[PDB]
Amino acid sequence: VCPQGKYIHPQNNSICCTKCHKGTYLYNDCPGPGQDTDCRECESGSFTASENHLRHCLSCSKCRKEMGQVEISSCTVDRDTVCGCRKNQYRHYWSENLFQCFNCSLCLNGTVHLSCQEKQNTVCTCHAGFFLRENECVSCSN
Amino acid sequence: MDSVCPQGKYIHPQNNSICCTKCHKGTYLYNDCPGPGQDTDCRECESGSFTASENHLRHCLSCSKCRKEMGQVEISSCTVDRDTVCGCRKNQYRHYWSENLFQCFNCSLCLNGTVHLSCQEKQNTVCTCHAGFFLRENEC
Ligand SMILES: *c1cc(-c2cc3c(cc4n3C(=S)N(CCCN3CCOCC3)C4=O)s2)cc([N+](=O)[O-])c1
Repeated sequence: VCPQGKYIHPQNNSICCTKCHKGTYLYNDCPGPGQDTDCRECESGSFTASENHLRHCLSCSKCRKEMGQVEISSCTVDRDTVCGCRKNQYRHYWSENLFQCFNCSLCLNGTVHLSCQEKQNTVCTCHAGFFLRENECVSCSN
Repeated sequence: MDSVCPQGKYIHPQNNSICCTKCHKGTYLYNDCPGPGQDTDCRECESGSFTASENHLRHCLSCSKCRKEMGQVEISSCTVDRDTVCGCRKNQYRHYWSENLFQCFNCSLCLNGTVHLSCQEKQNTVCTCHAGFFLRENEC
């Protein structure tokens, strides 16, 4: 079929044009072998992520800010925005692909194991033989 | 805009206002492009070879070899538009000794107590001591 990186001409299923590039749409399909495809760039704010032959770019998506989000590199012809987590809170994907930043919990009096990190909250184990509970250090059933 | 050629094109080595589309990933520069309305010529990459992405690039890069010098296996084929990817066998956890060097290290059969965090591709198990001391550094 069209080898790597070429697609099938709709009009004539015997001609294979280059696929566009990230960032650009197809303004029109290349006229016959040998010929370039008209890839005109994305009107900001929009993108396409990849090889494609798309008649339009996909708009920028803003962050689902209900989840205490902030994006942290902007949407820009290849890149849809990346949102990620606000000044050292943590990225709880629930379920992906929504997620929220909960706040980073410092331990509820235990000894720090893992420090707070983009996939996981700080991780605790505890002071003075308390019964261990995620963050919390709760003595026992009480 | 602030640019030279636009998005998707390189400038010709020669006519410094020919621009040409870039070779796709999977494919190299067979020869640069004649003039502004014919495609650049891109041939597939040879087997056991691949290339980034947007290349105006003379050669493919050769595949990669997984380092058994750190407990790896190719977890997926190297094929033209993606490298050989490797990893640790199921399940060791993987330790990026500098993001680029990385090791295979085993999961813990729950050491010191019982299983908290199951262990996986990135990271080890985390357990908790059935004998509550209080993490001095790394023991109980
Ligand atoms: C896909 C494609 C690539 C790339 C290949 C190269 C990159 C940077 C350089 N290469 C090569 S092959 N190369 C040759 C050095 C040229 N010099 C000769 C002596 O005089 C000075 C110039 C580079 O400089 S990127 C890479 C990847 N990848 O993801 O790394 C994938």
